[PDB]
Amino acid sequence: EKVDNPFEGAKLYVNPVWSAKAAAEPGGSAVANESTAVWLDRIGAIEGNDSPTTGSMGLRDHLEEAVRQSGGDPLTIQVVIYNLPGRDCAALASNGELGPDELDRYKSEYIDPIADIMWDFADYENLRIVAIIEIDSLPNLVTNVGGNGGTELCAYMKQNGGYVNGVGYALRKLGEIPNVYNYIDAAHHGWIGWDSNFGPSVDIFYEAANASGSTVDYVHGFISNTANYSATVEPYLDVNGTVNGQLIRQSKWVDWNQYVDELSFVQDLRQALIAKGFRSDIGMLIDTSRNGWGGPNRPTGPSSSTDLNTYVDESRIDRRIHPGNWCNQAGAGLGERPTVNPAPGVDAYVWVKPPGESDGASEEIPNDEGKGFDRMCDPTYQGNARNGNNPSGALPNAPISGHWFSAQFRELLANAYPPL
Ligand SMILES: OC[C@H]1O[C@@H](O[C@H]2[C@H](O)[C@@H](O)[C@H](O[C@H]3[C@H](O)[C@@H](O)[C@H](O[C@H]4[C@H](O)[C@@H](O)[C@H](O[C@H]5[C@H](O)[C@@H](O)[C@H](O[C@H]6[C@H](O)[C@@H](O)[C@H](O)O[C@@H]6CO)O[C@@H]5CO)O[C@@H]4CO)O[C@@H]3CO)O[C@@H]2CO)[C@H](O)[C@@H](O)[C@@H]1O
Ligand SMILES: [Ca+2]
Ligand SMILES: [Ca+2]
Repeated sequence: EKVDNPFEGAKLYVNPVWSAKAAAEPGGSAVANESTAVWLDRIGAIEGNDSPTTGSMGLRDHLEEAVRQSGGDPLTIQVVIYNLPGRDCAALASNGELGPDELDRYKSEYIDPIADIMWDFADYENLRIVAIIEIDSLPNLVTNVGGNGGTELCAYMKQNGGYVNGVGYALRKLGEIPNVYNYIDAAHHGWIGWDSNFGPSVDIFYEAANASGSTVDYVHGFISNTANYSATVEPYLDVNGTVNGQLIRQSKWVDWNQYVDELSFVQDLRQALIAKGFRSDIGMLIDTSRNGWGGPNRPTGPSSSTDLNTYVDESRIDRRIHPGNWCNQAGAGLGERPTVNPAPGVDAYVWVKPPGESDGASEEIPNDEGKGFDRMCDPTYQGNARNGNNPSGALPNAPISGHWFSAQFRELLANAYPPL
């Protein structure tokens, strides 16, 4: 009885807090009326906490605003559920208020108040809430537990079941509300595109969707590339091709990944999830907030080089040093503006990460948000095993994640693709 695609035939929520930050930058008004997801990055964000990350508006404030913006017609707001115990277990920049042993608090003091507020808007027949479920959680239990590269925190979150159970709890509590549409976070191709990562991620997604009373029927779909930078389509790169006595997969960039872009990845992931037992009508989202890679450095066509790494590096639109470079990526532009059913199996390209909000601080900054200094956000960081021991490629002088980052917004705007 819920629509096949919550984005189809609907106005899109404009977040007034984000809108005002965007319009305040030079040329910012050009994107100020784009739709961006509202993040519930802590318990305080539910009622409203007057914070750097979420301003003065609580959830009810946003949902009342969304109803106002709607004109009684279908309107879709995206709400990010992002507060698991031991949140961000393989990193530090977005560790949260709830520790690894605090599932009970997540349930009763985070999910339960959110579900209560959303139940109050269930009598608004034309309000559609897209709930985006726990970014950067379940794939950590596949890729960051094995010890050789992993973390003890992620290993613990696997053994105590906090991620799996927290997600399943959110899926049922929110999924049983008549106008709520759950999309599970599905990393991106640069994380789980590999043979050793792909199937085991499908497995854990399925595990989580059957935890805490949930079934696959509470899952409307999946989102990739949330708060990341991976190309939607790599027009001049074919992951299975050659140059010229060597495989594209042998390049430093591809590095034996099965995918070079998000689209081919979500399309394959969609088929595998269905075969695993997810509903056949599931739709994928791709977060295109920051994956445009436009401006004067965007390749105009395939390279003429017959050197493997040179062909790849000159042909690729994702201009990062390594696909594991996730923080405040230098040279990134705004991607495709939110669009309905842009491709087979894709419900929408969406702006979930709000452009201009930081991925993390480039130095130690004292905070009350539970966030530590993550060296992947330090421009001078020479890296580790997860990123091929490469420079971070992070932008200098970045503030705490979620805080406004003027330099990043300006660059993103300048490098928008397609051009504004
Ligand atoms: O403004 C709104 C709110 O923002 C919140 O902050 C966000 C923030 O914006 C965001 O940046 C962040 O999310 C990131 C995570 O913190 C981070 O840990 C994560 O890193 C991933 C990375 O995406 C991925 O590329 C990497 O892939 C690894 C993989 O694990 C590994 O298995 C694979 O191994 C293969 C080798 O590469 C290969 O050599 C060998 O042959 O095969 C191996 C396979 O067997 O290698 C790849 C490397 O490419 O994994 C890491 C994790 O380990 O990325 C996230 C972004 O995608 O945090 C927040 C949420 O996203 C604020 O907190 C909030 O206040 C605001 O409201
Ligand atoms: Ca659908
Ligand atoms: Ca190096």
